[PDB]
Amino acid sequence: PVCRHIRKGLEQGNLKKALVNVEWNICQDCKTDNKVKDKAEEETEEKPSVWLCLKCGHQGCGRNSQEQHALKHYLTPRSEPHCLVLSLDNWSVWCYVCDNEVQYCSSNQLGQVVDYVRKQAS
Ligand SMILES: [Zn+2]
Ligand SMILES: [Zn+2]
Ligand SMILES: [Zn+2]
Repeated sequence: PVCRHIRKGLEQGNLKKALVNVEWNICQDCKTDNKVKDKAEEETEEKPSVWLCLKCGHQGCGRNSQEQHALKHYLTPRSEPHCLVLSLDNWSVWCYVCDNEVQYCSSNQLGQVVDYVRKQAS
């Protein structure tokens, strides 16, 4: 019928707090990578896909990046799955644990939040 990992991958409460002064379309995990000096290699001026964890508001870069930090975040061993990311590109949802693209509606929390987060980033 739908994905049932909604709550498992979407946590509205911590979303609100994350998106407050969050950076939009900016994989924060790129920025928080103090290891390197660049975190944005101006010579290439990259703009990868940006997937936002619907679970915590962690913004990562998807497949179109070298790091694919969004997936690293999924592959991160943790108690909650955080397996829901929405694309700031096509506004799709990806559920890593479903391993497909998720669809939602107006009564579905995922849709509600995507709508909300879209209002955030808008
Ligand atoms: Zn990144
Ligand atoms: Zn997360
Ligand atoms: Zn799912």
